[PDB]
Amino acid sequence: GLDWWEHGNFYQVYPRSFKDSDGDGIGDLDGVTEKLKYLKDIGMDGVWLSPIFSSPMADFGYDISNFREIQTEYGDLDAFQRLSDKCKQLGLHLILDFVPNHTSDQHEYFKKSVQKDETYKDFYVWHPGVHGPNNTKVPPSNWISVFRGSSWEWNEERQEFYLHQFLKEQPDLNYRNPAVVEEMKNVLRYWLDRGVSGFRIDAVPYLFESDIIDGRYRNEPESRTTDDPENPAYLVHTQTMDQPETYDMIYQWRAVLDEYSKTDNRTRIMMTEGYTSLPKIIEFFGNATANGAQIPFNFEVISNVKKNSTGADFATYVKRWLDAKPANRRSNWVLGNHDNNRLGSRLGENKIDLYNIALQTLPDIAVTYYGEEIGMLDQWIPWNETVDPAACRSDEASYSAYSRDPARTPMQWDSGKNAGFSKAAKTWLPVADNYKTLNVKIQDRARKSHLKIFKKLTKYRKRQILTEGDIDIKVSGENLLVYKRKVDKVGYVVVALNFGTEPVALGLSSLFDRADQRMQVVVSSNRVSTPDNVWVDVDNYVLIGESGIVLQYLWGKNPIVS
Ligand SMILES: *[C@@H]1O[C@H](CO)[C@@H](O)[C@H](O)[C@H]1NC(C)=O
Ligand SMILES: [Ca+2]
Ligand SMILES: [Ca+2]
Ligand SMILES: [Cl-]
Ligand SMILES: [Cl-]
Ligand SMILES: [Cl-]
Ligand SMILES: [Cl-]
Repeated sequence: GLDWWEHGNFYQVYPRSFKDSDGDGIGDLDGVTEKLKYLKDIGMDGVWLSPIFSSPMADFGYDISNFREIQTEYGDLDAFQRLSDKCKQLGLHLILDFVPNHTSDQHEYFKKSVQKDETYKDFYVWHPGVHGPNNTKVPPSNWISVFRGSSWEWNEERQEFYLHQFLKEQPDLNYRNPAVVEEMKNVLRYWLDRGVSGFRIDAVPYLFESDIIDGRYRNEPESRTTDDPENPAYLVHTQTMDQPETYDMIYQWRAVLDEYSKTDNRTRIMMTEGYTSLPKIIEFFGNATANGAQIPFNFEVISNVKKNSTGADFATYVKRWLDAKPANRRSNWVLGNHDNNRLGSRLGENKIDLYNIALQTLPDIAVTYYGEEIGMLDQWIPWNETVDPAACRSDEASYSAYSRDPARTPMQWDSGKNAGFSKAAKTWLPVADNYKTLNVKIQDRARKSHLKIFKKLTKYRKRQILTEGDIDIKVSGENLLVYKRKVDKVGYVVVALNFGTEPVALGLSSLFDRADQRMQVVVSSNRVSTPDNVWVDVDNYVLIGESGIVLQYLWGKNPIVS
Protein backbone atom coordinates (compact mmCIF):
# COMPACT_ATOMS: atom_id res chain seq x y z
CA GLY A 1 0.00 0.00 0.00
CA LEU A 2 1.98 2.95 -1.35
CA ASP A 3 1.40 6.56 -0.41
CA TRP A 4 0.25 8.61 -3.41
CA TRP A 5 3.69 10.00 -4.23
CA GLU A 6 5.98 6.96 -3.89
CA HIS A 7 5.43 5.71 -7.47
CA GLY A 8 4.17 9.12 -8.60
CA ASN A 9 4.25 10.77 -12.00
CA PHE A 10 5.17 14.45 -11.57
CA TYR A 11 4.78 17.11 -14.25
CA GLN A 12 6.44 20.52 -14.17
CA VAL A 13 4.27 23.29 -15.58
CA TYR A 14 6.06 26.51 -16.52
CA PRO A 15 2.96 28.70 -16.11
CA ARG A 16 4.17 31.57 -18.29
CA SER A 17 4.39 29.15 -21.25
CA PHE A 18 1.69 26.54 -20.65
CA LYS A 19 -1.62 28.09 -21.76
CA ASP A 20 -2.70 31.69 -22.33
CA SER A 21 -6.38 32.20 -21.52
CA ASP A 22 -6.82 35.98 -21.78
CA GLY A 23 -4.97 37.01 -24.94
CA ASP A 24 -1.93 38.82 -23.52
CA GLY A 25 0.49 36.22 -24.92
CA ILE A 26 1.37 35.09 -21.36
CA GLY A 27 0.42 31.78 -19.81
CA ASP A 28 -1.76 32.11 -16.73
CA LEU A 29 -3.51 30.19 -13.95
CA ASP A 30 -6.83 29.92 -15.82
CA GLY A 31 -4.85 28.49 -18.74
CA VAL A 32 -3.35 25.83 -16.49
CA THR A 33 -6.83 25.00 -15.18
CA GLU A 34 -8.13 24.43 -18.73
CA LYS A 35 -5.31 21.92 -19.20
CA LEU A 36 -5.35 19.95 -15.94
CA LYS A 37 -7.58 17.30 -17.53
CA TYR A 38 -4.96 16.78 -20.21
CA LEU A 39 -2.40 16.25 -17.42
CA LYS A 40 -4.57 13.60 -15.80
CA ASP A 41 -5.19 11.88 -19.18
CA ILE A 42 -1.46 11.39 -19.79
CA GLY A 43 -1.08 9.77 -16.38
CA MET A 44 0.16 12.53 -14.09
CA ASP A 45 -0.36 12.45 -10.30
CA GLY A 46 1.34 15.64 -9.13
CA VAL A 47 1.54 18.99 -10.88
CA TRP A 48 4.38 21.32 -9.89
CA LEU A 49 4.07 24.95 -11.02
CA SER A 50 7.10 27.21 -11.42
CA PRO A 51 6.86 30.86 -9.28
CA ILE A 52 3.29 32.28 -9.68
CA PHE A 53 3.80 34.92 -6.95
CA SER A 54 4.24 38.71 -7.26
CA SER A 55 7.61 39.25 -8.84
CA PRO A 56 9.19 41.97 -11.35
CA MET A 57 10.26 38.95 -13.51
CA ALA A 58 13.96 39.81 -13.44
CA ASP A 59 14.39 36.02 -13.09
CA PHE A 60 10.91 35.24 -14.41
CA GLY A 61 9.24 34.54 -11.10
CA TYR A 62 12.23 33.46 -9.00
CA ASP A 63 12.60 37.10 -7.78
CA ILE A 64 9.53 37.39 -5.56
CA SER A 65 8.22 40.66 -4.15
CA ASN A 66 5.35 39.07 -2.17
CA PHE A 67 5.22 35.39 -1.24
CA ARG A 68 1.49 35.63 -0.41
CA GLU A 69 0.23 37.10 -3.69
CA ILE A 70 -0.46 35.86 -7.19
CA GLN A 71 1.33 37.79 -9.90
CA THR A 72 -1.21 39.95 -11.71
CA GLU A 73 -1.00 38.56 -15.24
CA TYR A 74 -1.20 34.97 -13.92
CA GLY A 75 -4.44 35.67 -12.04
CA ASP A 76 -5.56 36.36 -8.48
CA LEU A 77 -6.32 34.26 -5.41
CA ASP A 78 -9.66 33.16 -6.89
CA ALA A 79 -7.85 31.95 -10.02
CA PHE A 80 -5.55 29.99 -7.73
CA GLN A 81 -8.54 28.51 -5.87
CA ARG A 82 -10.17 27.33 -9.11
CA LEU A 83 -6.86 25.72 -10.10
CA SER A 84 -6.69 24.04 -6.68
CA ASP A 85 -10.35 22.94 -6.76
CA LYS A 86 -9.93 21.50 -10.27
CA CYS A 87 -6.88 19.52 -9.12
CA LYS A 88 -9.01 18.14 -6.27
CA GLN A 89 -11.80 16.95 -8.57
CA LEU A 90 -9.35 15.27 -10.95
CA GLY A 91 -7.37 13.76 -8.07
CA LEU A 92 -4.18 15.69 -8.87
CA HIS A 93 -1.83 17.02 -6.20
CA LEU A 94 -0.80 20.65 -6.56
CA ILE A 95 2.84 21.51 -5.80
CA LEU A 96 3.96 25.16 -5.62
CA ASP A 97 7.46 26.55 -6.18
CA PHE A 98 8.90 27.79 -2.87
CA VAL A 99 11.87 30.14 -3.31
CA PRO A 100 13.26 30.70 0.22
CA ASN A 101 16.82 31.64 -0.61
CA HIS A 102 16.13 35.19 -1.77
CA THR A 103 13.51 37.81 -2.44
CA SER A 104 13.23 40.42 -5.13
CA ASP A 105 15.19 43.57 -4.44
CA GLN A 106 11.80 45.24 -4.90
CA HIS A 107 10.44 43.38 -1.87
CA GLU A 108 9.28 45.70 0.89
CA TYR A 109 11.52 43.83 3.35
CA PHE A 110 14.57 44.65 1.24
CA LYS A 111 13.67 48.31 0.66
CA LYS A 112 13.23 48.63 4.42
CA SER A 113 16.43 46.66 5.02
CA VAL A 114 18.36 49.13 2.85
CA GLN A 115 17.08 51.91 5.14
CA LYS A 116 18.14 50.04 8.31
CA ASP A 117 14.51 49.67 9.44
CA GLU A 118 14.76 48.12 12.93
CA THR A 119 12.57 45.14 11.93
CA TYR A 120 14.20 44.47 8.54
CA LYS A 121 17.81 45.73 8.98
CA ASP A 122 18.86 42.11 9.48
CA PHE A 123 16.54 40.29 7.08
CA TYR A 124 19.37 40.14 4.53
CA VAL A 125 23.09 39.38 4.68
CA TRP A 126 24.96 42.68 4.92
CA HIS A 127 28.64 43.39 5.52
CA PRO A 128 30.72 46.55 4.93
CA GLY A 129 33.76 44.97 3.37
CA VAL A 130 37.10 46.73 3.98
CA HIS A 131 38.45 49.94 2.40
CA GLY A 132 41.75 49.03 0.80
CA PRO A 133 44.84 50.65 -0.75
CA ASN A 134 44.24 53.49 -3.23
CA ASN A 135 40.82 54.20 -1.68
CA THR A 136 39.33 50.95 -3.12
CA LYS A 137 36.55 48.78 -1.64
CA VAL A 138 37.28 45.07 -0.98
CA PRO A 139 34.12 42.91 -0.75
CA PRO A 140 33.50 40.88 2.43
CA SER A 141 34.65 37.65 0.77
CA ASN A 142 35.76 36.28 -2.60
CA TRP A 143 32.48 34.42 -3.19
CA ILE A 144 31.10 34.20 -6.74
CA SER A 145 27.46 34.43 -7.86
CA VAL A 146 25.82 31.56 -9.77
CA PHE A 147 25.11 34.13 -12.51
CA ARG A 148 28.83 35.20 -12.50
CA GLY A 149 30.72 38.02 -10.80
CA SER A 150 30.90 38.78 -7.11
CA SER A 151 28.01 37.61 -4.95
CA TRP A 152 28.42 40.83 -2.92
CA GLU A 153 26.68 43.94 -4.28
CA TRP A 154 27.49 47.40 -2.93
CA ASN A 155 24.55 49.51 -1.79
CA GLU A 156 25.40 53.21 -1.59
CA GLU A 157 22.43 54.17 0.61
CA ARG A 158 23.17 51.57 3.26
CA GLN A 159 26.97 51.79 2.81
CA GLU A 160 27.33 48.00 2.91
CA PHE A 161 27.43 45.03 0.58
CA TYR A 162 24.49 42.64 0.55
CA LEU A 163 24.83 38.99 -0.38
CA HIS A 164 23.33 37.72 -3.66
CA GLN A 165 24.06 34.10 -4.51
CA PHE A 166 21.95 34.56 -7.67
CA LEU A 167 21.17 37.90 -9.38
CA LYS A 168 21.79 41.29 -7.65
CA GLU A 169 17.98 41.66 -8.02
CA GLN A 170 17.62 38.54 -5.86
CA PRO A 171 19.15 39.58 -2.25
CA ASP A 172 19.67 36.47 -0.03
CA LEU A 173 17.48 36.09 3.08
CA ASN A 174 19.44 35.83 6.36
CA TYR A 175 18.29 32.54 7.86
CA ARG A 176 20.47 33.19 10.92
CA ASN A 177 17.82 35.77 11.84
CA PRO A 178 15.00 34.02 13.77
CA ALA A 179 12.46 36.55 12.46
CA VAL A 180 13.31 35.37 8.92
CA VAL A 181 13.03 31.71 9.97
CA GLU A 182 9.55 32.24 11.39
CA GLU A 183 8.34 34.45 8.52
CA MET A 184 9.29 31.95 5.82
CA LYS A 185 7.62 28.99 7.46
CA ASN A 186 4.50 31.10 7.82
CA VAL A 187 4.70 31.46 4.03
CA LEU A 188 4.53 27.66 3.88
CA ARG A 189 1.55 27.63 6.26
CA TYR A 190 -0.19 30.35 4.23
CA TRP A 191 -0.22 28.07 1.19
CA LEU A 192 -0.67 24.82 3.10
CA ASP A 193 -3.76 26.51 4.60
CA ARG A 194 -4.99 27.08 1.06
CA GLY A 195 -4.86 23.42 0.06
CA VAL A 196 -1.56 22.63 -1.69
CA SER A 197 -0.14 19.13 -1.45
CA GLY A 198 3.45 20.32 -1.07
CA PHE A 199 6.32 22.35 -2.42
CA ARG A 200 9.29 22.18 -4.77
CA ILE A 201 11.99 24.14 -2.95
CA ASP A 202 14.34 26.33 -4.98
CA ALA A 203 18.14 26.38 -4.61
CA VAL A 204 18.35 24.39 -1.38
CA PRO A 205 22.21 24.06 -1.36
CA TYR A 206 22.61 27.85 -1.08
CA LEU A 207 20.36 28.60 1.92
CA PHE A 208 22.93 29.11 4.69
CA GLU A 209 26.43 30.47 4.25
CA SER A 210 29.03 30.05 6.97
CA ASP A 211 28.94 32.68 9.71
CA ILE A 212 31.30 35.55 10.48
CA ILE A 213 34.40 34.71 12.49
CA ASP A 214 36.27 37.63 14.08
CA GLY A 215 34.27 40.13 12.02
CA ARG A 216 35.15 38.47 8.68
CA TYR A 217 33.68 35.98 6.21
CA ARG A 218 35.89 33.08 5.10
CA ASN A 219 37.04 32.99 1.49
CA GLU A 220 36.68 29.90 -0.64
CA PRO A 221 39.59 28.01 -2.21
CA GLU A 222 40.18 27.86 -5.93
CA SER A 223 38.89 24.74 -7.63
CA ARG A 224 41.52 24.70 -10.41
CA THR A 225 38.83 23.48 -12.84
CA THR A 226 38.74 26.90 -14.48
CA ASP A 227 40.95 29.97 -14.68
CA ASP A 228 37.99 32.34 -15.08
CA PRO A 229 37.50 34.17 -11.75
CA GLU A 230 34.02 35.37 -12.76
CA ASN A 231 32.84 31.76 -13.19
CA PRO A 232 31.21 30.28 -10.04
CA ALA A 233 33.09 27.04 -10.77
CA TYR A 234 36.34 28.93 -10.08
CA LEU A 235 35.84 28.18 -6.37
CA VAL A 236 35.15 25.18 -4.18
CA HIS A 237 32.01 26.15 -2.30
CA THR A 238 33.06 25.13 1.20
CA GLN A 239 31.48 28.29 2.64
CA THR A 240 28.46 29.01 0.43
CA MET A 241 26.89 25.58 -0.21
CA ASP A 242 26.06 22.35 1.65
CA GLN A 243 26.18 24.05 5.08
CA PRO A 244 24.88 21.88 7.97
CA GLU A 245 22.36 24.53 8.96
CA THR A 246 20.83 24.25 5.47
CA TYR A 247 19.83 20.64 6.13
CA ASP A 248 18.53 21.62 9.55
CA MET A 249 16.17 24.12 7.95
CA ILE A 250 14.95 21.64 5.30
CA TYR A 251 14.11 19.32 8.20
CA GLN A 252 12.36 22.16 10.06
CA TRP A 253 10.30 22.84 6.94
CA ARG A 254 9.39 19.17 6.55
CA ALA A 255 8.06 19.28 10.12
CA VAL A 256 5.69 22.12 9.20
CA LEU A 257 4.46 19.99 6.29
CA ASP A 258 4.04 16.99 8.63
CA GLU A 259 1.84 19.09 10.92
CA TYR A 260 -0.59 19.34 8.02
CA SER A 261 -0.23 15.69 6.97
CA LYS A 262 -1.48 14.66 10.45
CA THR A 263 -4.58 16.82 9.88
CA ASP A 264 -6.22 14.92 7.05
CA ASN A 265 -4.35 11.74 6.02
CA ARG A 266 -2.96 13.51 2.93
CA THR A 267 0.83 13.50 2.91
CA ARG A 268 2.36 16.87 2.12
CA ILE A 269 5.50 16.28 0.07
CA MET A 270 8.67 18.27 -0.49
CA MET A 271 10.81 18.35 -3.63
CA THR A 272 14.20 20.06 -3.54
CA GLU A 273 16.30 21.60 -6.32
CA GLY A 274 19.91 20.81 -5.33
CA TYR A 275 22.66 20.93 -7.98
CA THR A 276 25.34 19.63 -5.65
CA SER A 277 27.36 16.46 -5.06
CA LEU A 278 25.51 13.14 -4.78
CA PRO A 279 26.13 12.64 -1.01
CA LYS A 280 24.88 16.18 -0.37
CA ILE A 281 21.79 15.52 -2.51
CA ILE A 282 21.17 12.31 -0.53
CA GLU A 283 21.42 14.11 2.82
CA PHE A 284 18.28 16.09 1.89
CA PHE A 285 16.17 12.92 2.26
CA GLY A 286 16.71 13.22 6.00
CA ASN A 287 19.02 12.11 8.76
CA ALA A 288 18.82 9.72 11.71
CA THR A 289 16.34 11.81 13.72
CA ALA A 290 14.48 13.85 11.10
CA ASN A 291 12.95 13.47 7.64
CA GLY A 292 13.60 16.05 4.93
CA ALA A 293 12.49 16.00 1.28
CA GLN A 294 10.74 12.94 -0.12
CA ILE A 295 11.97 14.02 -3.56
CA PRO A 296 15.42 15.64 -3.65
CA PHE A 297 15.82 15.81 -7.42
CA ASN A 298 18.14 13.17 -8.88
CA PHE A 299 20.40 15.74 -10.51
CA GLU A 300 23.26 13.23 -10.35
CA VAL A 301 21.85 11.86 -13.61
CA ILE A 302 20.83 15.14 -15.25
CA SER A 303 24.17 16.86 -14.62
CA ASN A 304 26.30 14.00 -15.94
CA VAL A 305 24.39 12.52 -18.91
CA LYS A 306 25.46 14.26 -22.12
CA LYS A 307 24.78 14.08 -25.85
CA ASN A 308 27.76 11.72 -26.30
CA SER A 309 27.13 9.62 -23.19
CA THR A 310 27.29 5.90 -23.88
CA GLY A 311 24.86 3.35 -22.53
CA ALA A 312 27.62 2.42 -20.09
CA ASP A 313 27.86 6.06 -18.96
CA PHE A 314 24.11 6.28 -18.39
CA ALA A 315 24.27 3.06 -16.37
CA THR A 316 27.10 4.45 -14.26
CA TYR A 317 25.10 7.45 -13.12
CA VAL A 318 21.89 5.45 -12.60
CA LYS A 319 23.82 2.88 -10.53
CA ARG A 320 25.58 5.66 -8.59
CA TRP A 321 22.23 7.11 -7.54
CA LEU A 322 20.85 3.65 -6.59
CA ASP A 323 24.05 2.62 -4.67
CA ALA A 324 23.89 5.89 -2.63
CA LYS A 325 20.10 5.88 -1.99
CA PRO A 326 19.09 4.65 1.48
CA ALA A 327 16.80 1.61 1.31
CA ASN A 328 13.93 3.42 3.01
CA ARG A 329 13.85 6.26 0.40
CA ARG A 330 12.34 6.52 -3.07
CA SER A 331 14.21 7.15 -6.30
CA ASN A 332 13.22 9.84 -8.76
CA TRP A 333 14.24 10.28 -12.37
CA VAL A 334 14.37 13.66 -14.09
CA LEU A 335 16.05 14.78 -17.31
CA GLY A 336 14.51 18.18 -18.01
CA ASN A 337 13.50 21.45 -16.39
CA HIS A 338 13.26 25.14 -17.20
CA ASP A 339 17.01 25.67 -16.63
CA ASN A 340 18.27 23.05 -19.09
CA ASN A 341 18.07 22.68 -22.82
CA ARG A 342 15.16 20.47 -23.75
CA LEU A 343 15.92 16.78 -23.49
CA GLY A 344 15.69 15.98 -27.21
CA SER A 345 17.93 18.87 -28.23
CA ARG A 346 20.34 18.27 -25.32
CA LEU A 347 20.77 14.48 -25.47
CA GLY A 348 20.00 13.69 -29.13
CA GLU A 349 16.72 14.00 -31.05
CA ASN A 350 16.76 10.29 -31.97
CA LYS A 351 16.75 9.31 -28.27
CA ILE A 352 13.53 11.05 -27.22
CA ASP A 353 11.68 7.75 -26.73
CA LEU A 354 14.65 5.87 -25.28
CA TYR A 355 14.90 8.49 -22.54
CA ASN A 356 11.16 8.73 -21.92
CA ILE A 357 11.20 4.92 -21.62
CA ALA A 358 14.03 5.04 -19.07
CA LEU A 359 12.39 7.88 -17.09
CA GLN A 360 9.11 5.96 -16.84
CA THR A 361 10.33 2.39 -16.22
CA LEU A 362 13.09 2.97 -13.67
CA PRO A 363 11.83 2.45 -10.09
CA ASP A 364 9.57 4.79 -8.08
CA ILE A 365 9.13 8.44 -9.15
CA ALA A 366 9.13 9.77 -12.74
CA VAL A 367 9.39 13.50 -13.57
CA THR A 368 8.23 15.13 -16.81
CA TYR A 369 9.18 18.64 -17.92
CA TYR A 370 6.30 20.15 -19.92
CA GLY A 371 6.52 19.27 -23.60
CA GLU A 372 8.89 16.32 -23.10
CA GLU A 373 5.88 14.04 -23.70
CA ILE A 374 5.53 15.33 -27.29
CA GLY A 375 9.26 15.60 -27.90
CA MET A 376 9.49 19.38 -27.95
CA LEU A 377 12.86 20.78 -29.02
CA ASP A 378 14.69 24.00 -28.23
CA GLN A 379 13.89 27.03 -30.37
CA TRP A 380 16.70 29.43 -31.22
CA ILE A 381 15.57 32.94 -30.27
CA PRO A 382 17.28 36.13 -31.51
CA TRP A 383 19.22 38.33 -29.06
CA ASN A 384 16.56 41.09 -29.38
CA GLU A 385 13.73 38.72 -28.35
CA THR A 386 15.64 36.91 -25.60
CA VAL A 387 14.63 37.89 -22.06
CA ASP A 388 16.54 35.48 -19.74
CA PRO A 389 19.04 37.58 -17.73
CA ALA A 390 21.56 34.75 -17.98
CA ALA A 391 21.57 35.53 -21.72
CA CYS A 392 21.34 39.33 -21.51
CA ARG A 393 24.24 39.45 -19.03
CA SER A 394 26.27 37.78 -21.81
CA ASP A 395 26.59 39.29 -25.33
CA GLU A 396 25.17 38.99 -28.82
CA ALA A 397 28.12 36.82 -29.83
CA SER A 398 27.59 34.15 -27.22
CA TYR A 399 24.27 34.43 -25.33
CA SER A 400 23.12 31.07 -26.75
CA ALA A 401 25.58 29.25 -24.50
CA TYR A 402 23.74 30.68 -21.48
CA SER A 403 20.10 31.28 -22.44
CA ARG A 404 17.33 29.21 -20.95
CA ASP A 405 14.67 30.81 -23.16
CA PRO A 406 15.01 28.19 -25.99
CA ALA A 407 13.59 25.64 -23.53
CA ARG A 408 10.77 27.90 -22.26
CA THR A 409 8.72 28.46 -25.42
CA PRO A 410 4.92 28.04 -25.52
CA MET A 411 3.52 24.55 -25.17
CA GLN A 412 2.50 23.18 -28.57
CA TRP A 413 -1.14 22.15 -28.26
CA ASP A 414 -2.30 22.12 -31.90
CA SER A 415 -1.53 23.49 -35.38
CA GLY A 416 -3.61 26.65 -34.97
CA LYS A 417 -2.49 30.16 -34.11
CA ASN A 418 0.43 30.18 -31.63
CA ALA A 419 0.20 26.37 -31.57
CA GLY A 420 -3.05 26.90 -29.65
CA PHE A 421 -1.24 28.46 -26.68
CA SER A 422 -2.65 31.95 -27.20
CA LYS A 423 -4.89 34.00 -29.45
CA ALA A 424 -2.64 37.05 -29.07
CA ALA A 425 -0.70 38.61 -31.92
CA LYS A 426 2.59 38.12 -30.05
CA THR A 427 3.55 35.65 -27.33
CA TRP A 428 5.97 36.47 -24.53
CA LEU A 429 8.50 34.07 -26.10
CA PRO A 430 8.19 32.87 -29.72
CA VAL A 431 6.39 29.64 -30.51
CA ALA A 432 8.83 27.08 -31.95
CA ASP A 433 8.97 27.06 -35.76
CA ASN A 434 8.16 23.32 -35.91
CA TYR A 435 4.76 23.71 -34.25
CA LYS A 436 2.47 22.78 -37.19
CA THR A 437 3.95 19.27 -37.22
CA LEU A 438 4.90 18.91 -33.52
CA ASN A 439 1.93 19.35 -31.20
CA VAL A 440 -0.35 17.42 -28.87
CA LYS A 441 -3.35 17.13 -31.30
CA ILE A 442 -1.36 15.73 -34.23
CA GLN A 443 0.43 13.19 -31.94
CA ASP A 444 -2.93 12.26 -30.43
CA ARG A 445 -4.27 11.22 -33.84
CA ALA A 446 -1.10 9.47 -35.08
CA ARG A 447 -0.75 5.69 -34.87
CA LYS A 448 2.73 5.98 -33.30
CA SER A 449 4.12 9.23 -31.87
CA HIS A 450 6.07 10.42 -28.82
CA LEU A 451 2.82 11.19 -26.97
CA LYS A 452 1.32 7.76 -27.58
CA ILE A 453 4.57 6.11 -26.45
CA PHE A 454 4.58 8.40 -23.40
CA LYS A 455 0.93 7.66 -22.54
CA LYS A 456 1.53 3.94 -22.92
CA LEU A 457 4.41 4.22 -20.45
CA THR A 458 2.60 6.22 -17.76
CA LYS A 459 -0.27 3.70 -17.84
CA TYR A 460 1.87 0.55 -18.00
CA ARG A 461 4.14 1.65 -15.13
CA LYS A 462 1.17 1.67 -12.76
CA ARG A 463 0.72 -2.09 -13.06
CA GLN A 464 2.16 -4.35 -10.39
CA ILE A 465 5.43 -5.32 -12.08
CA LEU A 466 6.77 -1.81 -12.67
CA THR A 467 5.19 -0.64 -9.40
CA GLU A 468 6.59 -3.36 -7.10
CA GLY A 469 9.45 -4.93 -9.01
CA ASP A 470 13.09 -4.97 -8.09
CA ILE A 471 15.74 -3.84 -10.57
CA ASP A 472 18.69 -5.74 -12.05
CA ILE A 473 20.91 -3.66 -14.34
CA LYS A 474 23.20 -5.15 -17.00
CA VAL A 475 25.34 -3.49 -19.69
CA SER A 476 26.29 -5.31 -22.90
CA GLY A 477 29.20 -3.64 -24.67
CA GLU A 478 29.41 0.12 -24.42
CA ASN A 479 25.90 1.00 -25.51
CA LEU A 480 23.27 -1.69 -24.74
CA LEU A 481 21.76 -1.00 -21.33
CA VAL A 482 19.30 -3.67 -20.21
CA TYR A 483 17.48 -3.98 -16.91
CA LYS A 484 15.02 -6.50 -15.51
CA ARG A 485 12.27 -5.73 -13.00
CA LYS A 486 10.58 -8.75 -11.42
CA VAL A 487 7.67 -9.50 -9.08
CA ASP A 488 7.52 -13.13 -7.97
CA LYS A 489 4.42 -15.09 -9.05
CA VAL A 490 3.47 -12.08 -11.24
CA GLY A 491 6.16 -11.60 -13.87
CA TYR A 492 9.06 -9.50 -15.04
CA VAL A 493 9.72 -6.62 -17.43
CA VAL A 494 12.88 -6.19 -19.47
CA VAL A 495 13.84 -2.72 -20.69
CA ALA A 496 16.50 -2.63 -23.42
CA LEU A 497 18.01 0.72 -24.39
CA ASN A 498 20.40 0.90 -27.35
CA PHE A 499 22.31 4.20 -27.01
CA GLY A 500 24.59 3.33 -29.98
CA THR A 501 24.04 4.03 -33.69
CA GLU A 502 24.45 0.38 -34.70
CA PRO A 503 21.62 -2.17 -34.37
CA VAL A 504 22.34 -4.85 -31.76
CA ALA A 505 21.02 -8.26 -30.77
CA LEU A 506 19.75 -8.32 -27.22
CA GLY A 507 21.34 -11.63 -26.27
CA LEU A 508 19.49 -11.65 -22.97
CA SER A 509 20.36 -15.29 -22.22
CA SER A 510 24.00 -14.16 -21.95
CA LEU A 511 23.02 -11.34 -19.57
CA PHE A 512 20.51 -12.84 -17.12
CA ASP A 513 20.24 -16.39 -15.76
CA ARG A 514 16.45 -16.00 -16.29
CA ALA A 515 15.23 -17.80 -19.43
CA ASP A 516 11.95 -17.45 -21.38
CA GLN A 517 13.20 -17.67 -24.93
CA ARG A 518 10.47 -15.28 -26.04
CA MET A 519 9.02 -12.11 -24.55
CA GLN A 520 6.09 -9.88 -25.50
CA VAL A 521 6.61 -6.36 -26.80
CA VAL A 522 4.96 -3.71 -24.63
CA VAL A 523 6.15 -0.50 -26.29
CA SER A 524 9.06 0.74 -28.38
CA SER A 525 10.74 3.83 -29.83
CA ASN A 526 8.99 5.61 -32.70
CA ARG A 527 11.37 4.22 -35.33
CA VAL A 528 11.15 0.60 -34.15
CA SER A 529 9.04 -1.28 -36.70
CA THR A 530 8.23 -4.25 -34.43
CA PRO A 531 4.44 -4.13 -33.80
CA ASP A 532 3.22 -3.92 -30.20
CA ASN A 533 2.20 -7.16 -28.47
CA VAL A 534 4.07 -9.59 -30.74
CA TRP A 535 6.57 -12.03 -29.24
CA VAL A 536 10.30 -11.77 -29.97
CA ASP A 537 13.29 -13.98 -29.35
CA VAL A 538 15.24 -12.49 -26.44
CA ASP A 539 18.56 -13.58 -27.91
CA ASN A 540 18.19 -12.77 -31.61
CA TYR A 541 15.96 -9.68 -31.60
CA VAL A 542 17.89 -6.76 -33.08
CA LEU A 543 17.25 -3.40 -31.42
CA ILE A 544 17.92 -0.55 -33.86
CA GLY A 545 20.20 2.29 -32.91
CA GLU A 546 19.22 5.03 -30.47
CA SER A 547 16.08 3.12 -29.56
CA GLY A 548 14.43 1.35 -26.67
CA ILE A 549 11.94 -1.45 -26.22
CA VAL A 550 9.95 -2.65 -23.20
CA LEU A 551 9.43 -6.42 -22.96
CA GLN A 552 7.11 -8.41 -20.72
CA TYR A 553 6.67 -11.98 -19.49
CA LEU A 554 3.74 -12.85 -17.22
CA TRP A 555 3.41 -15.71 -14.76
CA GLY A 556 0.10 -14.39 -13.41
CA LYS A 557 -2.06 -11.31 -13.93
CA ASN A 558 -0.33 -7.90 -13.88
CA PRO A 559 -3.13 -5.67 -12.57
CA ILE A 560 -3.18 -1.93 -12.31
CA VAL A 561 -2.19 -1.20 -8.73
CA SER A 562 -3.99 1.93 -7.53
C1 LIG B 1 31.84 14.50 -25.36
O1 LIG B 1 31.60 15.94 -25.38
C2 LIG B 1 32.39 16.65 -24.40
C3 LIG B 1 31.94 18.09 -24.40
O2 LIG B 1 31.52 18.53 -25.68
C4 LIG B 1 33.87 16.47 -24.71
O3 LIG B 1 34.64 17.16 -23.74
C5 LIG B 1 34.22 14.98 -24.69
O4 LIG B 1 35.59 14.78 -25.04
C6 LIG B 1 33.32 14.21 -25.66
N1 LIG B 1 33.60 12.79 -25.59
C7 LIG B 1 34.26 12.12 -26.55
C8 LIG B 1 34.45 10.66 -26.32
O5 LIG B 1 34.68 12.69 -27.56
CA1 LIG C 1 -2.56 35.24 -20.14
CA1 LIG D 1 21.53 32.02 1.13
CL1 LIG E 1 -5.58 33.72 -25.36
CL1 LIG F 1 11.06 9.60 2.33
CL1 LIG G 1 -1.06 -0.90 -19.85
CL1 LIG H 1 4.48 -17.82 -26.59
